[PDB]
Amino acid sequence: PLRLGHRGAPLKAKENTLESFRLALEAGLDGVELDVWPTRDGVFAVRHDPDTPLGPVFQVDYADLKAQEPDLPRLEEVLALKEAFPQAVFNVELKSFPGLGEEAARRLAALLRGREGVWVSSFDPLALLALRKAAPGLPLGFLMAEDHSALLPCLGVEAVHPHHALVTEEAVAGWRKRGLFVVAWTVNEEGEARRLLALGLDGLIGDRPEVLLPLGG
Amino acid sequence: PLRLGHRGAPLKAKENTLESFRLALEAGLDGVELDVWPTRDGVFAVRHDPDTPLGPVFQVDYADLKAQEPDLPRLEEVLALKEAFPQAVFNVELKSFPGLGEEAARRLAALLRGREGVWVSSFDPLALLALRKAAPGLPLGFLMAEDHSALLPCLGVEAVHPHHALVTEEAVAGWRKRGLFVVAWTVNEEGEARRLLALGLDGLIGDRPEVLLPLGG
Repeated sequence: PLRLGHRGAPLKAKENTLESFRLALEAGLDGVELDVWPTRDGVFAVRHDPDTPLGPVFQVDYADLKAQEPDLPRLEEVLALKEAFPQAVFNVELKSFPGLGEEAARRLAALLRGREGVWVSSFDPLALLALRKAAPGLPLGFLMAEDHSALLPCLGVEAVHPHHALVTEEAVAGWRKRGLFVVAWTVNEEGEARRLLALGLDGLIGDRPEVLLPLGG
Repeated sequence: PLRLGHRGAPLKAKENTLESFRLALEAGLDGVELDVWPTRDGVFAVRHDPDTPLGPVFQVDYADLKAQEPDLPRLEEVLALKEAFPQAVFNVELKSFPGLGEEAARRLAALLRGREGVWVSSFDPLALLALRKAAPGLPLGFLMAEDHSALLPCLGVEAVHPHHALVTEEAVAGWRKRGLFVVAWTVNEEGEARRLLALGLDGLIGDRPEVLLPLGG
């Protein structure tokens, strides 16, 4: 299964920073998950929190956020790591300012046109619908904090990204019936990691590379 | 078709206030639409904006919001108007702090248990799924700002509430095929109101009672 670094390797370097992503890949992980929010000027800032010292991300220009936060990456810079790690995959989680999700989705779709080794996930069903319409060939995943599997038949997604607590033998059987790729999060314990892999999951997103590395055989 | 006052009669009294709702009903409208956000202490405050002088609604207790905003109603007070207008219906729009929608939905479901003359609408598919699971007998509507009809087959809703700009003969034909109740918003012009009714819509939510009153024959 895919061993993915949550925001890179968050315990080795600050989460969602270029250094973190690089360290996660140097550790031997198959890829990384990264959080993005659109800035006022349409740049996808790589960070988890939508609130900044200058206000919400969508109300601030990237250059201003960068002056305030010098280590704040923009999406293209993280994806550029594929040059050093050609086999690495990137899971971009598009974070919606619900109601602003569709517009952000259309902007992200255009940016990722024809890009390989990347798939986008989101907790926002509306953003996923917009993404699929704007970029039919872009792989997508539906993030779920609670079991909202009922929406899967209406979403154009190749994967489901359930919180690990939602992963049970019966839930997995349901996702398999639909031929979905299952990636759990956020797995930082060996015990839980082995419970999930025993169920046949296709990927795990976690904060500790050491826990994920030995998984898969 | 149902003639519904958007936030009451917003041009006769301040929107989303008891006076506004009362005036809308006294004008002869069939019902009213009201916006609600959950407070820190689980009260459903009736107001459209989530930001207040004291911070976002979910981070402030109702009593504090009320001291700051004396005319701010709580859901039960608006629904209480059914005592004076026994035939009036109430469309409660549950506004989600996306990610907090499911919890708010479960709280609202419990509050509206067995209540008649009320249906809940929301732009949040996740909130609607939670509402339907928590209160199987509560009528629901899916609000759409963009055409997200693809989700209807996976939602447990009796109505679809499309922005009037999404209402076309073909879109309506699709909603009818699914036996859905169609309520458009926000209609404040006679021309648009008549275009929509000519398509056979079941309800209209608008800011002007005078425009809605003559509709239906």
